[PDB]
Amino acid sequence: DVNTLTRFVMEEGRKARGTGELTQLLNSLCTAVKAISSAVRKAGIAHLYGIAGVKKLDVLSNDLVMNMLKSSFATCVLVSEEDKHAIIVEPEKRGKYVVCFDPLDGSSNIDCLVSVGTIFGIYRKKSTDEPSEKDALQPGRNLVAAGYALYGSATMLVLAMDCGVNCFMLDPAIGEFILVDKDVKIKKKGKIYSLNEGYAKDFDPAVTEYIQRKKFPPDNSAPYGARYVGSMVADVHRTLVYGGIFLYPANKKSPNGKLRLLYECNPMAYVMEKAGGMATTGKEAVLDVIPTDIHQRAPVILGSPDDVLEFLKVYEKHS
Amino acid sequence: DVNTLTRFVMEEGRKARGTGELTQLLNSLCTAVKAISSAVRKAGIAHLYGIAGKLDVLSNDLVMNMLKSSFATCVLVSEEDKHAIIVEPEKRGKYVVCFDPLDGSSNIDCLVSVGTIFGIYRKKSTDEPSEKDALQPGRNLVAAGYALYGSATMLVLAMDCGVNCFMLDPAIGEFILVDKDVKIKKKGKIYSLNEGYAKDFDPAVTEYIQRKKFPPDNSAPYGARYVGSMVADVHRTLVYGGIFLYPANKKSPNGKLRLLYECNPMAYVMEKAGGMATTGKEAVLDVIPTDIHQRAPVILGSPDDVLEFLKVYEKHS
Amino acid sequence: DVNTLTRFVMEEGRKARGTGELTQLLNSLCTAVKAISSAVRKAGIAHLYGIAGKLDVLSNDLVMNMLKSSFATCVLVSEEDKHAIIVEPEKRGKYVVCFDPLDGSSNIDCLVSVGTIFGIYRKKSTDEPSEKDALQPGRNLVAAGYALYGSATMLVLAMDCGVNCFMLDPAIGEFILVDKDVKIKKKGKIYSLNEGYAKDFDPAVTEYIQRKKFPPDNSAPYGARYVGSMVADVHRTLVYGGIFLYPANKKSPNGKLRLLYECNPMAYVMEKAGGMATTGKEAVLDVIPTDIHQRAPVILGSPDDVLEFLKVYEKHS
Amino acid sequence: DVNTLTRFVMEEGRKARGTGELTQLLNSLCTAVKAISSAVRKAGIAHLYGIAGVKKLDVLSNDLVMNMLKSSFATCVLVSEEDKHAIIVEPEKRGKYVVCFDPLDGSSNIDCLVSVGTIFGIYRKKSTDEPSEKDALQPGRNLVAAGYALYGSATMLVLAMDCGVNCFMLDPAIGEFILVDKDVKIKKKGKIYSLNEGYAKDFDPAVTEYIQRKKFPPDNSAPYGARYVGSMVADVHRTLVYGGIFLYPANKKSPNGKLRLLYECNPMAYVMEKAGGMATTGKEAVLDVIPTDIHQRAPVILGSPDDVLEFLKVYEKHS
Ligand SMILES: O=C(Nc1ncc(Br)s1)NS(=O)(=O)c1csc2ccccc12
Ligand SMILES: O=C(Nc1ncc(Br)s1)NS(=O)(=O)c1csc2ccccc12
Ligand SMILES: O=C(Nc1ncc(Br)s1)NS(=O)(=O)c1csc2ccccc12
Ligand SMILES: O=C(Nc1ncc(Br)s1)NS(=O)(=O)c1csc2ccccc12
Repeated sequence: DVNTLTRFVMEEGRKARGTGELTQLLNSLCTAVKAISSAVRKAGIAHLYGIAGVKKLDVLSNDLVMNMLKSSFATCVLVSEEDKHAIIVEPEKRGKYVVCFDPLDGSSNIDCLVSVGTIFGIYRKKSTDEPSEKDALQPGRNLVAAGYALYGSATMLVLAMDCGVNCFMLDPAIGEFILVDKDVKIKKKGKIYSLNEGYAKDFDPAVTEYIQRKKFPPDNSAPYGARYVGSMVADVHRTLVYGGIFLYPANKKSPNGKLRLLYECNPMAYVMEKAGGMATTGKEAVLDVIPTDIHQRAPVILGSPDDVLEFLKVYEKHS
Repeated sequence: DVNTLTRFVMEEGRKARGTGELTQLLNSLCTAVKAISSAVRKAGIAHLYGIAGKLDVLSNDLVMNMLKSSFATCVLVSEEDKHAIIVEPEKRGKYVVCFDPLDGSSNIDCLVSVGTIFGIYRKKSTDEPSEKDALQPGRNLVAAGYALYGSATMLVLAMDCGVNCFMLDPAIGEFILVDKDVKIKKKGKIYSLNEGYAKDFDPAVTEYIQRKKFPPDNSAPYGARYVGSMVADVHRTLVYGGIFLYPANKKSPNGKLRLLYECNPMAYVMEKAGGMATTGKEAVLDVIPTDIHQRAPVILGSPDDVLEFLKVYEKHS
Repeated sequence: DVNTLTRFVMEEGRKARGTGELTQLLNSLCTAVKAISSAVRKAGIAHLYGIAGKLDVLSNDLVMNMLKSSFATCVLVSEEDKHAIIVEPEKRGKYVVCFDPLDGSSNIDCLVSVGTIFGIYRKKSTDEPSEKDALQPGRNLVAAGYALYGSATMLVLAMDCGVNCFMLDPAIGEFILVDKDVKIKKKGKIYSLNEGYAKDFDPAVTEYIQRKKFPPDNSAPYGARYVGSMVADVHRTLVYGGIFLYPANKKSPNGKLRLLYECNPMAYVMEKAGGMATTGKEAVLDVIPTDIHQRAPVILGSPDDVLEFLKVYEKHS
Repeated sequence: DVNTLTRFVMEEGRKARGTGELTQLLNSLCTAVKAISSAVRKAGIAHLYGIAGVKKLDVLSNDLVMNMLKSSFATCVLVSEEDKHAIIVEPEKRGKYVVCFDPLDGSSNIDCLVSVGTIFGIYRKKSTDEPSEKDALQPGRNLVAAGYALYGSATMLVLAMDCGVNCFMLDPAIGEFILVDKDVKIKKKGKIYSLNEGYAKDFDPAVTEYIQRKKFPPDNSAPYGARYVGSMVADVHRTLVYGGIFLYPANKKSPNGKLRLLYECNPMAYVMEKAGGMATTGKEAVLDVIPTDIHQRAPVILGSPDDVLEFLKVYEKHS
């Protein structure tokens, strides 16, 4: 039987007898994602180039997510890559969830039409205090749902919850996210490694040795292939689909890495763990880091568990 | 003034007082590309999954049928077809087209960018049309380019007048001219290759990549990007500058990419944009092919980067 | 604040603390309507005409399959099906839906506006569901409305909270709330019927129409409009006011339009918008049906217009 | 073999060894029609209603046709329902054709989502004078091409030339007009009449009798059906497809009718004649009226020849 994202979530919600607020949030998020997809694919660009005689994509994407979530009546605190401070939803619109998101990840290189994406993580507000930026400082372990929209060769929404990870393809003919992969699990071990090797001169010695083993295996196994889109959503999604390992690790110049914990590392860590994968900073699971700043950075190494465990073996060798 | 692909080509064609055949070919190709884009973005996927109760093959059929019915072609070479396709006599025209209808589709399971690559030749021999008509060096190309099905769909068209970039507006199904007479940066800051073959690299590639990571002149190291889909990687090289490499390795001793419908079209785009494209030993466009699916090593991109690689290549004889 | 169909319905349902079954129903039907709109606008027609080398039946399949799989329905009555469809046991919910999946499609050859009409009832007994559950008077309707596939696609939804109009935005596949809690004009200036059947008119219809063309009170004559597709004509009546008639005559004592999935949903929309809908003898919503495909006369629209017609009808006993 | 509008016109042009200017014009007009269709179907309406936190359609349609034709390098004089004076294309953009068009016919009732359309008629400039409004004052007999786009349940472009009338369906998934009905001809006699009978009180006596014969045939044969969308392009297209008669006739209050000769009546008259139908004012062929004002009105009666002849017989009975 055919299934859609909204029908799927409604069915899960009715099973669990939830109030519907999470369903309202996710449906609102999906409307935003469809509007982002339409703009990213450049519908209406003819009008910008004078066919009859405004916002940058990252600003528009942020406004779409912000406005659809504010008006969902399901959220109270919103953290965006785009905004220095947490956004507090006005009282008459307040609901129970905190949402951290990157509305258009990878858009810095969108001039070359690289895949881009939207990343989100949804938390339940934990106290009855007046909503504040502190409501977003939860460890990823507290996530209620997380995932990403990938605006690639097609548009796909990957949604992770306690019930697992499910993948929905946007059918642009009808504007519906169609369930096409149910309860997906990552391969126990992959054959692809993904990181920016151009910065090898700055690598931590453990990263240098680990990548060297992928290219020059000590036994007679085949060396790993390399892929690095440079857009986190594309690279993580390939890691999910094909297995393997993705790294944006710490080094001496960047002791906490470069990617943002709240709306890049944690949601992808959560997707990976719900798919049977792993996500580490090198020192601990990404989902166990307790944040102190909504824009703080974190190292991240994630993907197939055998690959992440092997990296942890090499990392500990240099510790 | 706004411009579209078809209007651009008609205006160029009328200035040169051509017969119109190339315009008919390219307009037919653009129709196929729009249908490929629609399928790649999964329009109608709900019907496959039961709402009412093969992509590379479809892409090949769209290009083949649209090019056959244009009356502008006589010989068609596709990555999907073991032998050259000979257009039936009543539909025969003067052009030969080599193409990859959906380049990179082996990894489309992960929604990697994909694309269509094409190169267009005038039939040069007066013999009955056959597979040998597609065996001309890339230097003979009349037009070449690619459609990139990325975050948006863009058609890059290279001709003697230069390189022009057209964005597909899906709201109206029109390719809009957005970048005119494009030129690649003289030198870039990104290198692109599958470093997983580092064990098999010849010493020239090994040294060149080492120079990118550990620059001898204390300059900033290059960043690395490798999508693994040639159209995406080459299009980034065009837009941002830098260098793309797919050298030979033990699995691919004559290289991996196909000369006729991957290396030559991209090499032609690069050269028309003021860039370079070499096998290491010679310009890609000077290779005289003997087999329609033969492979070639390729290094291409910004001229200062390709020249720097060639200096390293010369150091190793 | 922007609003969409699914979000609007979820919010009403949560206020009323409903179980969610009606929302699952309406969301599934919306998915079907978007697939119907896409096919009606001929998306993909190039493939039927050979680029790579039924509509009313497809529409029925879309509605049937989305409602069956909604887990919200148990009995489905369609203009397309001789008997009621009984939803298979594991998929059963409490609602009965009568619908016309592509009303007006007999004239779709000329691209006349077409539409989907629906009315939703609660199951009548806890017995095994059967066709008898569809034999309720329109007064029992829980929700009703229509999608109009016109110059744009619009879904009109009537419930106890009133009538709301949602425009399909094809760029994102979302129904946008654009007209809230609509009320029809008290009196219009347009009458709508097939005057080609004047020879068969009941004398009251003849007299009423004469008053529209030759007003006794020296007011302006009404304009005439008759698309011949019920959804288009009824939607114009809602938006602009006036009167729509498909009345009984001596040859068709019960009219031509179907009571369960044409007249009742439109009468319910009309009454929720402050208009009226009569057979001439009684309110459409008060007819108790005995056959799921039975016909009904219908006169509907602005209250002053319908009351004026009813006064003429009473004049002729 | 599949055929599209642009491919069809290129092939006719190459056969006849034309210069290509008419093809550039028609291709430019097609681009405008696709943009009008997208706006008429309300693509992007979510943005007007606040999804992220402007012109009327008839104004936008006029700007689209005007700008695409100006920039086609194929035109010198443009007459539009929207503009009091003819537009004279600036010298650097001038071509040889004069175009009269109604960019969005029927839009007065678009609030109720009635079918609307674009009507066009194309003339060759006849004089060697500097271009002026006078170049648009040619009788419809001089038309080089004419037709219309109907934005109905689907979008269709009907194109009439000397080779006949051809119908192209817009496939929105790919933005191409697909040839679906070749060399179309109207029925010799139909069963539907089309006019606003609400104004019967003001009818010319000939119109009153003809309509009386349709509803009460003297031979007791079956009456005609009635249809009147009130949007000229919708009513005329149904007349072409199903046969019958469409009337917007003269009366004493409107002795020249109300529809406009240059960009409504002539193009529809030209399509009808190329399809083997008829189009009369009552007194003369629509295509033979020599206009003196670019916005002058004409009565029009058109459709199946046997139906138009019967109207003309009744019209003459009433001298
Ligand atoms: O949505 C609902 N209930 C509904 N009742 C009627 C309709 Br219709 S949906 N609950 S929830 O929003 O909390 C929710 C959405 S997924 C999920 C998974 C586990 C637990 C709860 C949830
Ligand atoms: O298209 C035409 N002629 C036309 N006449 C009327 C119309 Br309308 S198009 N010629 S061509 O096909 O050879 C062509 C297409 S780009 C280009 C660039 C250089 C030389 C020739 C060409
Ligand atoms: O949908 C729900 N409740 C929901 N809970 C959570 C989510 Br999320 S939706 N109830 S209902 O289906 O009966 C319904 C839909 S409109 C309407 C109007 C009046 C009464 C009931 C209804
Ligand atoms: O377009 C062309 N010639 C072309 N050359 C190359 C290409 Br490619 S098209 N001629 S025309 O514009 O005058 C034209 C368009 S339909 C038609 C019908 C009859 C006579 C002329 C025409």
